[PDB]
Amino acid sequence: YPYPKDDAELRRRLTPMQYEVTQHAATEPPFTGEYTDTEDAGIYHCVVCGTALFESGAKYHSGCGWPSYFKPIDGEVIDEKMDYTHGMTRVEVRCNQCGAHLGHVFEDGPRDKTGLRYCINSAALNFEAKP
Amino acid sequence: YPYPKDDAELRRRLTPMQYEVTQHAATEPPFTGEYTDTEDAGIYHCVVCGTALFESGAKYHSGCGWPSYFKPIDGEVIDEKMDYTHGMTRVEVRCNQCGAHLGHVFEDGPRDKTGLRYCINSAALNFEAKP
Ligand SMILES: [Zn+2]
Ligand SMILES: [Zn+2]
Repeated sequence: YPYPKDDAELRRRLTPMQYEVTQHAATEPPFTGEYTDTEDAGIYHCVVCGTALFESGAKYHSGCGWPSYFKPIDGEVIDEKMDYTHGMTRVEVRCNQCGAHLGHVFEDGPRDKTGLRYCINSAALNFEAKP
Repeated sequence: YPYPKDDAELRRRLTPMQYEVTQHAATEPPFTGEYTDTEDAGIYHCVVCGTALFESGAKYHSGCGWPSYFKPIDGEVIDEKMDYTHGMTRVEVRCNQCGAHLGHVFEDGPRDKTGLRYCINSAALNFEAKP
């Protein structure tokens, strides 16, 4: 990952939730994240490295309990990796710039669009409003 | 449970984490809770109903990532229920007065005491200092 890892800096700058989610692949509980129901126009950036990851225009109502997007801003900003943790097989999504754990992607997204549900922890993101 | 249920009031008074943990059996991520490492003398109360649940004297450093106690204040204050969720069989611990989800109890606690680890979400509790 291009963005250099500096653990000391992250621990100083990130909240415990942000750090655990992004660095230890923790999962914020459903219906507790800041951006779960956000509908404002803008861009969701990696909380770690600031790379733009998701646009408000791709955010949709999934009812799953986390921010949910049907596509990232482009095919380059996300890295996918199989995840066999927690007695499940899933596809983890990471920031391709810095490697931050973001969430998971599922094949139960909008059938009228991409069919994909990018299920992202709020604590992995920071929102830049664009009114 | 005797303590009368008002979801609307809870939604207003509790933070989303406290609400989802106690009412929907969410689990705070490990290493994110406020009280995980707390050593101060005092009493941990149910965040929902205020019942005294655990004493600082029964709190110990388990290293598991959540507040851990080897016994509650007395046996009467906790209800236990088998929990078959999340692909595991565990013993849920609830507040006996209001039914709040608190956490789980495991049999890997200090053998020089109860041998039990009551593993409790910080977000289910509110600490009262008795210094
Ligand atoms: Zn990043
Ligand atoms: Zn209670």
